[PDB]
Amino acid sequence: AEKPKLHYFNARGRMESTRWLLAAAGVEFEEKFIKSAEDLDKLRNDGYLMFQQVPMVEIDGMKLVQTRAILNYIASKYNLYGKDIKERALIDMYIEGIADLGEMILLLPVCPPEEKDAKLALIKEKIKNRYFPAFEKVLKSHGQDYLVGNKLSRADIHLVELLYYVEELDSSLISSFPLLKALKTRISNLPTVKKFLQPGSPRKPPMDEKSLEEARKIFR
Amino acid sequence: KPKLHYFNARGRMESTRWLLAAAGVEFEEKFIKSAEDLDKLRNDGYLMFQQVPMVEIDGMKLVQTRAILNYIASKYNLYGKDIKERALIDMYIEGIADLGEMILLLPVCPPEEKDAKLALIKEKIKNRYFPAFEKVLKSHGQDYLVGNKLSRADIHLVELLYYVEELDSSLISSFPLLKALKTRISNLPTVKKFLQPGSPRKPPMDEKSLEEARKIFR
Ligand SMILES: N[C@@H](CCC(=O)N[C@@H](CS[C@H](CC=O)c1ccccc1)C(=O)NCC(=O)O)C(=O)O
Ligand SMILES: N[C@@H](CCC(=O)N[C@@H](CS[C@H](CC=O)c1ccccc1)C(=O)NCC(=O)O)C(=O)O
Repeated sequence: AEKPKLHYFNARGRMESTRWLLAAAGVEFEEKFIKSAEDLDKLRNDGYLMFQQVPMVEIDGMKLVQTRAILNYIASKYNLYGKDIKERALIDMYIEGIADLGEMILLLPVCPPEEKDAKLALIKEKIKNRYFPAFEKVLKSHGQDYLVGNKLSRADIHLVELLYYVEELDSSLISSFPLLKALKTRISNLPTVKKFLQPGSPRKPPMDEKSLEEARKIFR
Repeated sequence: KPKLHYFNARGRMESTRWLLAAAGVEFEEKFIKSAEDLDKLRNDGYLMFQQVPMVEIDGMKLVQTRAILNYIASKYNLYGKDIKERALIDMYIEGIADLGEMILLLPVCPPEEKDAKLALIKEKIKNRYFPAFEKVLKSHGQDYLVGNKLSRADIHLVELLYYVEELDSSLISSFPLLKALKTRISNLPTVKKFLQPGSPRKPPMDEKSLEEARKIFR
């Protein structure tokens, strides 16, 4: 059979959460890197992109576009999306808050430097007073190793990935949240995630301007 | 019965109203009128992220639009029949939500950006989103987007067609199969009742309602 093909460019961007999720499932995948605006145009003209956008993922006979369609399919296929509809609602509620915070962080580099540290200061405030207490409260509520159902789920994977990006932005932001610290350690120590965290994995670095201008030339 | 917590406007709650109505589910709305009433919900712990939309359903206090919709869609069997059908649906509705998001945020755009944003919305409507969804319908020829059966993808898409009509009734004119889907879904019994006067369906957001919103969300 065929292992899934990730079509993006060589950066975190909107593909990284899927890299984390497939790796944590222990699924091997290939990446076909888009290197120019002409590579993007070839995927368009070939009819591979429903909305002429990437992320695109070739899996199980489909060409899935949209971040949330790809992740939902992968999370369901590998039993990381809860056991029932109610657990799914909890998972979805949790991960969509994570998506909201992950979005602000993702779009820090290509905001006008006129507003960067105004935006960054509000990202930091929402972390300390809104998102980090919300999840710490969830972990305190049940005292189990995983956010939902006492079983590893996509919520745990998505949250811990964001914990890493929060650490990159301000390492002190986690310090008053002991249960988030512990989750971060336990999840990072799962053999699949620990491999993915070790060098030479498909995990991607933070975006420098070198790759920000590459993304500028590919997406115009 | 489900209890919808939002303010008296479309906002991020309308697509839930549409989806519940199409599934023939009666609901109550608890309208927020002040920032005071929003803080009542927050301090009472009802909002996980201190935000609405929030829906009381089946014992839970679900915030996040997509958590609400995904749960209602599965409960009332509008999420397809397997995860490959849910993946087609998800790919479709996320395109819809991308365009819907642009339209939802037009009135709150900075006034100097509004001419450009509206032009862009129309360009993507005409060249990206409507051709994408017409090609789906032309590809299998069926009356519904997925599985030859009604699903949330049809409901979300038709809802968005009404917002495109309000913005520019010419935009759908070159897309015959979208037109026919709009009328077919409009004439489904539960949807036809929702579209009629006096339903919970909300109007476009005028000036008064928009500054009601800013006061509530400080
Ligand atoms: N809802 C969808 C959205 C899909 C989407 O916006 N894809 C984009 C590339 S990501 C972006 C590009 C940089 O400027 C970036 C890359 C790095 C950092 C920040 C942003 C794209 O393909 N743009 C082409 C076009 O819109 O025509 C989904 O979640 O999948
Ligand atoms: N990801 C989440 C987001 C939830 C979300 O952003 N809720 C907001 C109200 S909607 C917005 C408010 C107007 O300024 C509006 C309403 C009408 C028109 C345009 C914008 C809220 O509660 N804001 C309080 C706060 O953030 O402190 C979800 O999709 O569910």
